[PDB]
Amino acid sequence: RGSHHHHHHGSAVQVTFTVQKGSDPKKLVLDIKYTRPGDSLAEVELRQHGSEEWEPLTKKGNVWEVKSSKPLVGPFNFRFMSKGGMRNVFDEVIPTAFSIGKTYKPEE
Repeated sequence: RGSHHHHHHGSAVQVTFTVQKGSDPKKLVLDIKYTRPGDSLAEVELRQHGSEEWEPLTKKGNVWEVKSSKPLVGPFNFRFMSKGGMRNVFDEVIPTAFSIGKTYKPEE
């Protein structure tokens, strides 16, 4: 019959980034969806392109916001840490030109 080998695949995490009304040149607001089986997102950091200093995001309600003293340059990098203490890093998840109302997931 239809056997369930989904467990064979092992574990998987689904993360997506969506810009919300309010994005600015020195301030960026994006909604983040993190789904992990038995785990959950605990911390997220955002690093600007051409920059080597990851900046922490503030969890606002159900989204994350980051403010810089200069203009943001894409592609942007975002690192995720699961409450269980797991960490995941996504490079080039959002390009410099982002649109509002469109989702944006991290590429391989």
